[PDB]
Amino acid sequence: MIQRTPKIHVYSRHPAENGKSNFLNCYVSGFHPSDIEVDLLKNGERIEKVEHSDLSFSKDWSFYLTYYTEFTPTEKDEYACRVNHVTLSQPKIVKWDRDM
Repeated sequence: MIQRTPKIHVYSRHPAENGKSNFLNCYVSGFHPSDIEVDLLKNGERIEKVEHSDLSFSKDWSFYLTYYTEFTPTEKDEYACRVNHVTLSQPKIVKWDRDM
């Protein structure tokens, strides 16, 4: 302890329009311990030049932060967020689904 599994939400900054630049965000929250590794993926390949907000902490939401990258969505390309953390037995991959 203390252990709490991350909760992962993947979203674009703006409603997505194919061919219009935007930001893909991966918001990871609710986790303990604070040590975490987060990648953003394009068709399964790691995107380089991903940034993230500073780690924050809430007494209610535990640790949280957001990883993000500029991107241009298309009909054809798959975007996802991959999270590694001590609570997870293997990396957890959450696909961006703009229709959620």
